[PDB]
Amino acid sequence: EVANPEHYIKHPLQNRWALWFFKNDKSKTWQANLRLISKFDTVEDFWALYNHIQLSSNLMPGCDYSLFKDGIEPMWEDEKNKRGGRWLITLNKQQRRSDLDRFWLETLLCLIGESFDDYSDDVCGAVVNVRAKGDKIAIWTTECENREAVTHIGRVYKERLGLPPKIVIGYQSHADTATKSKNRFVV
Ligand SMILES: Nc1nc2c(c(=O)[nH]1)[n+](CCOc1ccc(Cl)cc1)cn2[C@@H]1O[C@H](COP(=O)(O)O)[C@@H](O)[C@H]1O
Repeated sequence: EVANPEHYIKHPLQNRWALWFFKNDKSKTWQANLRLISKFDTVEDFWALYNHIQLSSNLMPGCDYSLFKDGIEPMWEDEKNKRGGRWLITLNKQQRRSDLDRFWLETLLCLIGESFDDYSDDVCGAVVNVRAKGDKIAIWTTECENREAVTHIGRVYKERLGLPPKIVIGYQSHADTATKSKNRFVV
């Protein structure tokens, strides 16, 4: 005697996600600048958020977005990131105009739609940095010594983003980033 779910239920996502924002303030500690915007666990709710926030290309330089699974904080020191690393896409000044927004939207959809299939549990999140010197986008994974997981994710990422074979992307452990400056893997 009941209604048909398809007609009126929001479409759940595999995971709940947290969207964070960062504004540089020089007088403050790094960690103090990282504020949580909101969380969502449906398709409908993702788009309400995406649709009401500024596109990455219109942020002041020194601002960032990040999307992490609920319960994983967007920093190396989190339990689920500390042994991890990221696949880094360094864009140039010209690509802010032509790729920044589409690569980030693509990255958002890779996360929420679990595009990494059997390895979607190694994915922690992603970070788009808006920077005068070059914009960066990266996907964070949980364990940098899981060769098969890491490289699979890289290969799917590169392909979902449409990057040609001649553009090489690197994977670096957060441990190295935190204490040096070195690619563990390329793709
Ligand atoms: N303790 C500590 N510090 C960090 C961390 C960290 O995870 N844990 N992250 C990495 C996380 O970034 C985020 C930025 C914006 C958001 Cl929405 C979420 C994460 C950067 N930092 C600090 O930023 C500096 C410049 O960073 P980058 O050139 O990479 O921008 C970096 O050298 C370091 O001092």
